[PDB]
This record gives sequence, C-alpha cells and structure tokens, in this order.
Amino acid sequence: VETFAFQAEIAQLMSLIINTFYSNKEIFLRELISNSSDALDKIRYESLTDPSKLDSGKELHINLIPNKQDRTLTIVDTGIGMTKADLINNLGTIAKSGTKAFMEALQAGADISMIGQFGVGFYSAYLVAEKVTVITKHNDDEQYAWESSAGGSFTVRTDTGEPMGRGTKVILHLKEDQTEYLEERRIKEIVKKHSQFIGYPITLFVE
Ligand SMILES: Cc1nnc(Cl)c2ccccc12
Repeated sequence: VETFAFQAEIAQLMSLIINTFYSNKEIFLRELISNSSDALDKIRYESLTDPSKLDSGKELHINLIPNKQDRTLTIVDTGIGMTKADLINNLGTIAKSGTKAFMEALQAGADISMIGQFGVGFYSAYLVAEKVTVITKHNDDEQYAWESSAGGSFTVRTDTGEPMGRGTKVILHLKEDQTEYLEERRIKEIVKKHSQFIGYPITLFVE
C-alpha cells in the first residue's frame, strides 16, 4: 500500500466540497455517470482501430449498485479504466486547471452543480461519501485499488480481489446522513432527472 499526498489545489477543492453548505448533493451521481460514459466512449473508439482492445470485455454498460448493509453505492462501468499513472499523477495533474477555474467561478457567483463544467466532477463524490474506494483495470496495466477519505492523502495498491476484466468501480462509502442514495426510488429519480440521455444502458440494481 502506497500513500500519496493530493496536490495542494486538489486538496483545497476536496475541503471546499466537504465543508461548504450546499444542499443539492444529488449532482454527484450525474457527475460519476457522465465520467463512466466518457470512459466507455474512449474504449469504444479505440476498439475501432484495435478490436482486440475488447478482448477484456465486449459489453459497454454502467451499473448502479446500492448495498444498505455495507452502506455503499457503487458506480460500475466497463469503460477504458485507469492506469497506475492516471491514479497517482495524470488525473490530478489534468484536474489542476479545471480546479483553479472552478474555484474562481465560485468566488464570482457560480455554484457547486457547475463542477462538471470544469472537468473535476469526480470530486463531487465527497458531497455524500466519507470515503471513496476506486477499483479499476486498464488494458495496459494491472488492477488497482485507489482510496481516500480526503484529508490530503490517498492510497494506491495492486488489487488482489475479484478481477474485473476492464473498467472502473467507484465505491461510495456513504456519510451517515446520506443513506437516501441507497433507496431505489431516490436513485431512479436522480438518474431520470440528470442522466436521461446517456448512450450506454444504465442498470439500477435492487436488493
Ligand atoms: C479525476 C478522477 N476521475 N475519476 C476517477 Cl474514478 C478518479 C479516481 C481516482 C482519482 C481521480 C479520479
């Protein structure tokens, strides 16, 4: 298990997300689904020139999995996945410019729901989750588990668990007062409202 520090701007963005009073928390789901959709667009496009890129899985879909016992809501996709370099450096590096712009916009009237317009919507997961675990597998790399309870640090380890073939699972360990996002009717309401026109089948699992 390796422990890394988030870059200062990213740590600041996560603190803001965690500390700002903002009741419209549901937007986190639209943001994660949109991220899944972009990851699925990526593998689908690369597979046009290299069909073997789908040898790790032909299905392209998004599954939403609530688990009341564990208090988690998991967003699963069979998209392109993330390499170790993406997890420890590249994604955070790219999010720096969007972070600065977003934070500037916030001081100038914008609100949290616009986070996705700045390409840093993944961090909105912290509106609802006290901890986020990400299991991911990219064709060119091993399966990894990234995890963070914010606080300026995250971990990365090679994952020994059930192999996923290819894709990403975002496991949201929900805050005590955010369990409504485990309810079937609440999830459906949010997906219908914000994610109506996504081009991959989204399956809402039940318990
Ligand atoms: C920026 C970003 N987007 N999506 C996912 Cl699943 C991430 C996981 C770890 C770190 C950054 C992420």
